[PDB]
Amino acid sequence: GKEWQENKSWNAHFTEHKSQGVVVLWNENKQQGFTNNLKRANQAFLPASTFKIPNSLIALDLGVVKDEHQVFKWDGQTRDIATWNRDHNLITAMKYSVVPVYQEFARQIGEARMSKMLHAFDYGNEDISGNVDSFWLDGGIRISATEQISFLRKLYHNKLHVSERSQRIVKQAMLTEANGDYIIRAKTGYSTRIEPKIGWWVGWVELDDNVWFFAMNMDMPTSDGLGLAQAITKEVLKQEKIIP
Amino acid sequence: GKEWQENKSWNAHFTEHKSQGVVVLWNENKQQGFTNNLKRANQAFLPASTFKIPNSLIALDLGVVKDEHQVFKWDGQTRDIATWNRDHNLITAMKYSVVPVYQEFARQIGEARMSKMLHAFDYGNEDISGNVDSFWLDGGIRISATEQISFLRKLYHNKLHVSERSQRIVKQAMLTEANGDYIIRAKTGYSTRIEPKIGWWVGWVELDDNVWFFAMNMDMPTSDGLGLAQAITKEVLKQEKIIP
Ligand SMILES: [Br-]
Ligand SMILES: [Br-]
Repeated sequence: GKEWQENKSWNAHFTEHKSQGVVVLWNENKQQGFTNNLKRANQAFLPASTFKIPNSLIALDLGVVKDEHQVFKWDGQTRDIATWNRDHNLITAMKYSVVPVYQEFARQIGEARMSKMLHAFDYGNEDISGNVDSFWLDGGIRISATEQISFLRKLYHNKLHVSERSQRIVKQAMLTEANGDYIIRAKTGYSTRIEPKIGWWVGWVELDDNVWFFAMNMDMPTSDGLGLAQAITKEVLKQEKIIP
Repeated sequence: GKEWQENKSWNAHFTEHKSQGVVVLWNENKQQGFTNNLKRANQAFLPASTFKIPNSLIALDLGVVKDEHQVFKWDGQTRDIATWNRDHNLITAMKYSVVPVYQEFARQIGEARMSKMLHAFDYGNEDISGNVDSFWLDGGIRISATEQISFLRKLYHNKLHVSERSQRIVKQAMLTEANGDYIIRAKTGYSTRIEPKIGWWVGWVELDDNVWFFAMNMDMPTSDGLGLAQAITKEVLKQEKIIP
């Protein structure tokens, strides 16, 4: 069959949740892509907290993060997300999307190494313009759903230009769901500082005999629907019989 | 601060399921152990498929298994477990407890290296007497629930005398269940070749801020009740408020 196939029926899952957006799927065995919107699949947005994936990789590879157990002490500044107001390691910082910990990583990485690593990763537009500690939230960096899939496929295969160890640790930190039928490794992101306000969910589904990569973004008028990126993606995964 | 405490109230979970056995828990932060039966906690049994944990480690460290993607082709001999009659990698061989794949690993490891590795691991009675490809089913090797916990704690901390990489890959292969509340890395086993017939479940529960190691075995006259090992462990984890 064709390399990319458009399936507009997935739009019903967006419409149900009063949104619009794109889901991109990649069948690794068959080397075939599926999307409800070919053009939005290639439209580039701020990555927001999906940037915690490359940020983690670079921080581990440079020794800014020694391992997934190293504690990053709360700076003692009360923020609006309760789970951020405590000590974190890489596992909990990824799980609760703890921006302050990743802002500290970014400052220690520095502009020069951050720029060189994103170039080596071929990551989105590779543009870190703005604050070294906020550019993925309100700076110049842009990435499309298809570019997220290209990056994730390299991570899955340990083909990024960082140690095998760095890639294994980040894939561990990405763990979201597992049962006897499937494993999901993924990262949410909510781009709310600059229009258009969007939610991301990017990662993959590990089956016994295949991997399905996914990258989705949706218009997100308010953070009321934080759970929606996952709920919409799962409706598409269920329709395509990837998960029960 | 007491090291080992007996909690016979867990026996209600065994009685409810018309069963007998032992659950051993270890609170990693507090360095405290809990069990419904101090004597049975320290009684040694054949490890059966719980042996796939050290077997995997040794196979990876010696290069018998290159990585978790390497395919082990079905030998084309029809066996009575449908999931065994197909190709496997380390992930699926662990998940479906595919004995024939691990018997082939054991043959390539050989007696001398298997013996040396189990001594280095301080694994159970370290006795491989019998056939190098079946000793964990009907040879000399024996391990207690408390000995399972001692071995698993070393694996968790990457303290076994094999590469960090080997230990990370086996911990990935052990992934059983994950959600927003906990991660379970574990391995089942069913010892049938010598009395008493027992089911095992050994591993750990990863929380945000703690790890609970567990090792349980139960009398298992038929494979009808294999699912009880997990159900009983979870009733104990719930009673102790480790998981919802
Ligand atoms: Br590694
Ligand atoms: Br994992």
